[PDB]
Amino acid sequence: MDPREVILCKDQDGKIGLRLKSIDNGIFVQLVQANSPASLVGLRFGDQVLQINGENCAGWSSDKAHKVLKQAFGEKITMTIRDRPFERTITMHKDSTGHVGFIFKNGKITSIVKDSSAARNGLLTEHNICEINGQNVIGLKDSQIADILSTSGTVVTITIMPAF
Amino acid sequence: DPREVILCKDQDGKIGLRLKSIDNGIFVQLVQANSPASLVGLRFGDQVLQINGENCAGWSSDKAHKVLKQAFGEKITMTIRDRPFERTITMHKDSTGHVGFIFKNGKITSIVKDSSAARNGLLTEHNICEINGQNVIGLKDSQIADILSTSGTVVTITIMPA
Ligand SMILES: CC(C)[C@H](NC(=O)CSc1ccc(Cl)cc1)C(=O)O
Ligand SMILES: CC(C)[C@H](NC(=O)CSc1ccc(Cl)cc1)C(=O)O
Repeated sequence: MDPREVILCKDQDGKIGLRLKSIDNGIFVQLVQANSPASLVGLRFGDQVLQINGENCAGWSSDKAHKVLKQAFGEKITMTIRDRPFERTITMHKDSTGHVGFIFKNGKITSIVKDSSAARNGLLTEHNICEINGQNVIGLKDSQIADILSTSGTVVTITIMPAF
Repeated sequence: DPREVILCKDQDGKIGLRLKSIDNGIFVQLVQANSPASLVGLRFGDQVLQINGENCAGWSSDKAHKVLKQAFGEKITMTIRDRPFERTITMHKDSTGHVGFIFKNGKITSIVKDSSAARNGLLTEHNICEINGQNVIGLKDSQIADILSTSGTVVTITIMPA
């Protein structure tokens, strides 16, 4: 909730590696490209953008935010950021079959299995998986998320966020 | 961390709770003033994990309400997660006494350009839960405006997605 400032420099192709999305008259980070200027200043999926070059993003369309970034004079772009403000952590325990009890697609939880640790702990659907046991899984394929869950110990801590 | 709470039904057999199904969970939509619910610390936005040791996962609002109504005895147990969607934003009134938002039915509907609300990233389609620690769930819009108009310069609002 406490804002922080980041300075980006456009790469060789003139890009910062960011897709922004207008939600509820705010601006949120929808995509950070691996190894991008955005990635290197710590921008993450679900970050809220309060200011671009000291101008308020309030009520901006996705297009406007993107036009402002594209037209930005010179190499140096400032953003005022709230770090993943809607991020929440839930702890589950694997059952005798090694399952916590949820289905997901494209890193979004789609159903909760009856009588599972996910059910007991009130895990929610229409939430994106951000981290498993402190490991960032944004941008991983579903099979890679399953690989991490399958190799986990009994305790599974998942960081979630309401989906875009 | 969830907590377990014990409610004793009032003289009418009620706990003073309205529940809502969201994202295959169950959430507190209303806590009646001075109700058994109120007295064990339940608030708008609390998540209900268990009622009498049964998982609420995937229950309709109706089912949660039927289970509460059918509960035999003086004593109802719930497992509660404290307001997991709760977000607090601090704003400062401008020279005209405004923070810079419009709301309707306790729900923020627009952010005024160049306002404290704009600078602080206040969001629309969010319900106002508290103003400076005071609960405003169930208040009429004009009563919410009265509280904002009476506030000091510092306005801390607790919001939640609608
Ligand atoms: C992986 C765990 C979350 C496990 N759940 C599932 O296997 C169903 S979800 C899934 C979806 C796409 C792929 Cl590629 C792999 C798994 C559990 O409930 O513990
Ligand atoms: C009330 C505050 C939030 C103030 N905002 C407004 O005057 C516009 S919103 C409003 C809606 C319904 C009623 Cl009945 C009264 C006011 C501000 O921007 O500080």
